[PDB]
Amino acid sequence: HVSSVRPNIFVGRVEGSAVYQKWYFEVTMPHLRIGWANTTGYVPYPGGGEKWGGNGVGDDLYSYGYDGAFLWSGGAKTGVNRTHAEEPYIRKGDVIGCALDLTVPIINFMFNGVRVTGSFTNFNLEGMFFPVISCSSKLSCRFLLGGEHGRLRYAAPPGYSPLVECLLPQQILSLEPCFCFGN
Ligand code: NA
Repeated sequence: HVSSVRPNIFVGRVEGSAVYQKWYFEVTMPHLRIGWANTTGYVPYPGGGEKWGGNGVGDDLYSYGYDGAFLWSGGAKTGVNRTHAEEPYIRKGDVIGCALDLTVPIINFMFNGVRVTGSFTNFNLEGMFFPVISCSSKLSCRFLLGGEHGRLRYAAPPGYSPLVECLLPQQILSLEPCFCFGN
């Protein structure tokens, strides 16, 4: 009953770049986790090609999730302060903010425009990061990427870009050296 979705959006670290290294998106509306997954979590598949090594965001070593009450990575959960005392920790109308600063690196979360006290730091930067929701049946959640792809309810943090700006052109020489493809 638990599925994961991502848009076809991948961001990655450019050594020493001061532009488009910080990304923000929101999610709005049983299991529900939101965050970022890194493509290092993909593993070889017998026939050939690769499959995702985990079930949902936060269950493998290379994804980083938040369910309203806990931070998740590598299948471990870390309690944070919460807006609802009991499950469901994320309710209809609530809006989850999710932020990735590749220069630190650090991943932060927000609940209804309030910063979550808890973050992911010092994580692997090889490969690329994509936004992800892991949801059970009977839940319908939407990525808010900015622009006409889902209006953000909150201002992106200072220095951060909505993911819809992945559609803007950048010069190739300014996008290297990068770590998106595995050293
Ligand atoms: Na890249």
